[PDB]
Amino acid sequence: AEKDFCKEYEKQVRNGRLFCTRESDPVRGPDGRMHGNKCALCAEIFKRRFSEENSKTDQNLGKAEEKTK
Repeated sequence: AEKDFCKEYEKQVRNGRLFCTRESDPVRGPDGRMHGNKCALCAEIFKRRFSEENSKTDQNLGKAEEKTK
């Protein structure tokens, strides 16, 4: 369950980003899952989720007020 691994990684998020933990088990994922580290997998979720959710899945939110308005 990477979601749970990245769930706890959410709690470790440093500087608005999630920093991989000493525990980095390789797995295949868009960015490589753990290729460079499990953080990449979790960050992969944030990149896709946050980009999609923050934009293209929430009416832009933030810009559709004075950018996309």
